[PDB]
Amino acid sequence: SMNPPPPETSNPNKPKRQTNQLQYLLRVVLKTLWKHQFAWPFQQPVDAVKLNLPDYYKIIKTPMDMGTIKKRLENNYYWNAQECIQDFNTMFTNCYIYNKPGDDIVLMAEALEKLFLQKINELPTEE
Amino acid sequence: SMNPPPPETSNPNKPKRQTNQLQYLLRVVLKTLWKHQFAWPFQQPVDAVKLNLPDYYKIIKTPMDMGTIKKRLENNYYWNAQECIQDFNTMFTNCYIYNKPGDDIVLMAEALEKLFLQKINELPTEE
Repeated sequence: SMNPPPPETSNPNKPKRQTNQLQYLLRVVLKTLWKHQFAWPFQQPVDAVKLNLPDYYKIIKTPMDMGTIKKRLENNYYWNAQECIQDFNTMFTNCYIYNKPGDDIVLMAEALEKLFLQKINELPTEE
Repeated sequence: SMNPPPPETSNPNKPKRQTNQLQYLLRVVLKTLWKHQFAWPFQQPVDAVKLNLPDYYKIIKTPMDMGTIKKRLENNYYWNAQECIQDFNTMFTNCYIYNKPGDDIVLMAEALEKLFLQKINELPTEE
C-alpha cells in the first residue's frame, strides 16, 4: 500500500549521444503530447496512494509516464530513439491494460497515441 | 461545520413531462458521465465534514452533484432541459470556485465538462 519509486532516469555509466531523432523526440514529440488536453493523467506516475487505488501497481509492473520520458531524454538515458518510442508505447499500453476497452481514460490514451504516431511519422532520418 | 441537507429532488406541485431531450440527458448524458473514471468525486454531495473541508459550504452556497441530478431527472423535477444543463454547469463551476487552477480535482472537472459539452452537442431536437 505504497507507491513504488519512479523509474530511473539517469544512467551515468551509459555512453551518451545527441541525434536529430532524440532531439526531435524531446523538442517536438514530448512537447506536443505534454500540452494536449488529455495529457495530465499521464504526465506523472500514477499516485495510487493519493487516489486510493491499491491494485494499480499489482497490475502495472512496468509503469511509465511522460514526466519520466522527459527526464530520460534530458539525461541522455536513451542511446537509440526506439528505446524512447518503447517507453511511450509502454505508457499507452499500460492504460489499455489497467482499464477496459471503451473506457474514457482509454479513449484519452488512444487519442494521445494517434497524435504520437502522427508526430513520429515526421521523425528525422536516422543518418 | 456540519453538512446541509442535499438539494431537493422532488417537486410534487410542478407539472411533469417526458421529452426527447430529458430522456437523453438521463440515459445518455448522466449515464456517460457517471461511468467516467473521473466521476467519483462528483457523484454525491461533498461530505465536507468527512473530507475535512470546513469551509466548503461557506464558499459553495449552490451545491450540486450528479446523484442529485440523476434523482431530479428520474422524478421529473425538470420541465426544460436547460434546467438540467444548468445543474451540470453549477457542479462544474462549483469545483472551479472552491479549488484553484491546476488542481487535480479541477482538471477532472474540466475533462467531464468537455465530455458533457460534446454530449450536449448531440442533444435531440426540441419538440
